[PDB]
Amino acid sequence: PQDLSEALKEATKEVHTQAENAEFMRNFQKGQVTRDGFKLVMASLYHIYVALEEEIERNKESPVFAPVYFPEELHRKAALEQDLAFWYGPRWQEVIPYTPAMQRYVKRLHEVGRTEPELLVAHAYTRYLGDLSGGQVLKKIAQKALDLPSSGEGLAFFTFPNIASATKFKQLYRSRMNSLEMTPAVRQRVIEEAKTAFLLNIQLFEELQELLTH
Ligand code: HEM
Repeated sequence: PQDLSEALKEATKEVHTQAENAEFMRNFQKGQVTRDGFKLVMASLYHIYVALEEEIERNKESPVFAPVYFPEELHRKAALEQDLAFWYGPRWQEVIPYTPAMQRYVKRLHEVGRTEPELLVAHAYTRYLGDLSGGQVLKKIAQKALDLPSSGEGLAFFTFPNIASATKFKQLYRSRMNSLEMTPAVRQRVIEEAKTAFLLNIQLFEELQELLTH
C-alpha cells in the first residue's frame, strides 16, 4: 500500500512464513527447545539488542528516526542483562556465546546504523513489533514449556512493562512509521531491509539448530 507499515507487513510476508517453518521455530513452539537452546536465544537477543540500541541511540535526534523513537516503551537491553545473569550467572558477560550468525546480524546493524541510518527503522519494526507480538503467547510456551526454579527471574525480556497494551502501542508505532519522510528510493530500500532483517533471523535459527544437533 502507501502506508509504510502495511508495505512492510505485505512484503516480508513470505520470508516471515519461512521462519514459521524453520526447523528451530517449530521445536521452539512444539515446546521442546533445550535449556541450552533457550539460553542461546537469549544470548542472541542480547547481542542483537545491544547493536540495535547503540545505533538507535546514535540516530535518535535524526529526522529519519526521531518519530519512531520510544526509549522507555521499547528498550530491551536492561531486560536481557537481567535475564542473562539468571541464565548464565554473575559472569554471564564473559561466558555467553557469540557465533558467526549473531555477529552477521550485529554487523548489518552497525552498518545500517553508521552508513544507512535511514534503514534503521526496518530493524526496529522487525525486532520490536514482532517481539512485542510474541512476548505473550511465547512467554507461556517458554516458562511453562521450560522451567524455572521458583525464580521470579529469567523471563523479563518477554514483558514490556512500560507498555500497558501491545495493541495500543503497535497502532501508535505504525502511525508514527507512516509519517516518516522518505524518498521513494529509500522507501524501497527500507522495505528490502525488512526482508534482510527477517533473513538474518532465519540464518540465525539455522545456525542454532546446527549447534543443537549432531
Ligand atoms: C515460526 C515462527 C514465527 C511465528 C509462528 C510467528 C507468529 C506471528 C504471528 C501469529 C503474528 C501476528 C501478529 C499478532 O499475533 O498480532 C506475528 C507478527 C509479527 N512477526 Fe512473527 N512469527 C514467527 C517468526 C517471526 C520472526 C523470526 C520475525 C522477525 C525476527 C517475525 C516478525 C514479526 C513482526 C514484525 C510481526 C508484527 C509486525 C507488524 O504488525 O507488521 N516473526 N508473528
